[PDB]
Parts: sequence; C-alpha cells; structure tokens
Amino acid sequence: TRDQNGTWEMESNENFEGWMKALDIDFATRKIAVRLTQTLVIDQDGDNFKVKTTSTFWNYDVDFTVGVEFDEYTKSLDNRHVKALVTWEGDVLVCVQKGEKENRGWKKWIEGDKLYLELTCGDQVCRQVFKKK
Ligand SMILES: *C/C=C(C)/C=C/C=C(C)/C=C/C1=C(C)CCCC1(C)C
Repeated sequence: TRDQNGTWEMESNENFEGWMKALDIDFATRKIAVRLTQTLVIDQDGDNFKVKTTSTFWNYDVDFTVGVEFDEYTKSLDNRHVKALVTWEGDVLVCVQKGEKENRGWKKWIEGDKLYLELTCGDQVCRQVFKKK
C-alpha cells in the first residue's frame, strides 16, 4: 500500500541524535529533542501531500507534490537551501534533497499498520517507526 494517510505515533527512533548531529543541529536542541514524543500527520490526495510533524517544543511542516522538483528552504530545521524531489519507488516514498549535505533525504513506507521513516544525512541513518492512531 502507498496509502500513508493518517495520524501516526512514534514508537521507535534509532540514531536520532546522530542524524540531528549530521545536520549540525545545536547540542541544546538535540538534548531536549531526543526526549520528545512525536506525532506525524499526513494528508495524501493523489500527488499532493501535506506533512506535519509535531512535538511539545518544535514542529516541522512541509507540503509537496510527488514528481515535482521544488526549491526548498529548510526553515529552522537547519536553515539550508536544497533542491527537493519526492517520488515513488514501488510503495516506498523517496525524498532526495540535493545540496550541501550528502545522502540527504528520507524514505517513508507502510508495513501493516506501522509507518517506517528512514531519515538520512551524510553517513548517518535515523530509523523511525510509527504506529497508526
Ligand atoms: C516525511 C517525514 C519527514 C520529512 C519528517 C521530518 C521530521 C523532522 C525534520 C523533525 C524535526 C524535529 C522535530 C519535530 C522536533 C525535534 C527536533 C527536530 C528538529 C529534529
């Protein structure tokens, strides 16, 4: 299934610190960030996605259209410009963010009622698993 619609709650998070460090997120932010529960809310209609990740202190929101490149400013995540593209590889949603950082982007896919999110930057891979609310 490509259907990633829904409200998802984090259950797992391997190497979050290392991924944030790869983006040069400041020590004080990471120290608090590693403690927080995350909710991920996805609205998916055809190619049009609206993605919202929320926690007690910070959010990250992005809209995109599958198959359409977009010049993106990463806004308070890490304040960098990237050329972003989100496409399908089978039932895996693959984002590549071309810019300063190598191997930067993410992959989302569904297994049963769990959503898997691999976040990549440099040589760091962060793996998150969400369960559907
Ligand atoms: C497809 C799902 C994506 C692209 C989710 C991205 C999520 C983030 C960039 C999360 C960022 C953070 C928070 C929500 C608070 C904890 C600290 C951050 C900045 C890593």
